[PDB]
Amino acid sequence: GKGDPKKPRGKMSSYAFFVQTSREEHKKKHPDASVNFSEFSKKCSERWKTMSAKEKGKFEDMAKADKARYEREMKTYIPPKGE
Repeated sequence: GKGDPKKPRGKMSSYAFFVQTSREEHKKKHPDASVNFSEFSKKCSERWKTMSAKEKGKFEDMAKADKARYEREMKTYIPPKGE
């Protein structure tokens, strides 16, 4: 219960960006994992912290690009009067 309609969720970091990328790649051979985000990322992490800043570099650029989208989305969010 932490995902309101169209509401952002804190621009992902460079690692998390590589995880969502590892996810799609893991979706190619993990029907039983289901990825409950408590057993998968643990694995991607061991697959990210290993790469070089070069690879994690373009991902740093992506997370940075998302950083701009996060601020650009607030220009249309604004919830109602709480109720």
